Amino acid sequence: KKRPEDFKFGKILGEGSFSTVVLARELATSREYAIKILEKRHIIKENKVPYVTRERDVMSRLDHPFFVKLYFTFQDDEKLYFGLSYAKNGELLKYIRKIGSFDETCTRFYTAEIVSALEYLHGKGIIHRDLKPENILLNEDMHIQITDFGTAKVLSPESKQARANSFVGTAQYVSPELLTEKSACKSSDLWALGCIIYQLVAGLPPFRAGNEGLIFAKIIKLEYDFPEKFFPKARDLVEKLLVLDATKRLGCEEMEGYGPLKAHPFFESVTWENLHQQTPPKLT
Ligand SMILES: Nc1ncnc2c1ncn2[C@@H]1O[C@H](CO)[C@@H](O)[C@H]1O
Ligand SMILES: [Cl-]
Repeated sequence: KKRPEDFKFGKILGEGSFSTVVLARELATSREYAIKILEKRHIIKENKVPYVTRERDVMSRLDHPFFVKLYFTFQDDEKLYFGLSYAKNGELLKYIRKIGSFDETCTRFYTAEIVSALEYLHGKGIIHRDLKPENILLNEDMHIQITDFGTAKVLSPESKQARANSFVGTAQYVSPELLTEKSACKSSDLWALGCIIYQLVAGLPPFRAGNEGLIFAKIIKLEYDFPEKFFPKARDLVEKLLVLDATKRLGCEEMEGYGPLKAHPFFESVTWENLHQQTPPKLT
């Protein structure tokens, strides 16, 4: 069982409302980790214990190359520590902001990685519920590392559960069913995927406003438009994801899952096997 003194801490990598992520080196192994550190008094006082427990439980189930890995947890009297893989290149969002708009090859490659990751997650009966570029990190090789599982949901196989009732997410990416029916499903992540693909090409997500309520109003009306130049096959894909009826989104269980989604013409040139070993295209 590891202890804080087993590590040398370096720079702060980021701060959440209830956490601090610090780069660390484990002394006995020289391995680098991103350690997420939570102050127990704070999580207790602010009723965050279920989210911390959820993050550990969900991440403990994942072993796929496109996710941040949870290697260990420990605690001392004041803090809880999650030892995570270090995604050296940070948030996908950073690259969208700086470049403005990904070319078609880069859009296709990163979309394909996200699709592969969602296929794995949904095959385990897990809904992410907060998929967005800030939560898609990049490792040293520029492969994706999806993170932020405190708001994810393990659907129960015993009850063949399909819907989740907690109200979580981020306004720009939240699904219409969560807003109108008050539940999410695996397909809710496919709505977020559609928003992300749109954002990679257009530079901004499709439902956008300076107030969350204004965004909700547009989501539920499917009020969005495409910029005049938008890769046609990518537009077709987005139009097959941003569908109000969650049972009609390409990739969802009612549409027979990931096979038909991976068969979409936008992905004709993708080699799905060993995608995590392919050299990503350079982002320019
Ligand atoms: N495993 C990680 N590797 C690198 N940076 C991270 C990691 N986890 C979180 N962060 C950074 O810290 C912030 C707060 O969690 C994130 O938005 C991200 O920028
Ligand atoms: Cl930004």
